[PDB]
Amino acid sequence: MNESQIMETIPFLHLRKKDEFGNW
Amino acid sequence: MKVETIPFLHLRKKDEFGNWEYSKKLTGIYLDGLEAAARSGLTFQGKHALMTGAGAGSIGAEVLQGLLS
Repeated sequence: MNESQIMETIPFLHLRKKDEFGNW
Repeated sequence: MKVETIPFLHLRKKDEFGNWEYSKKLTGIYLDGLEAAARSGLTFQGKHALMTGAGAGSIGAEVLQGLLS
């Protein structure tokens, strides 16, 4: 909801899934 | 290394990873004018605007009267 206040690797080839907040 | 809420009406900004995340900075600067409007109003003097879809009884219809005032 607010990443701004709060705050190895990624494949090259990866799948994704959707968040409650439709995010891949 | 406090309860908070989201403003029903907020702007956003894009992350490095093109994400539209809630930006209080903007949501503020907007909502502020949005309030300033409800108070002392808001002028469009001198402005020219084109509007399509301003049918009778539509959102456009209202926005029209807006700019017309």
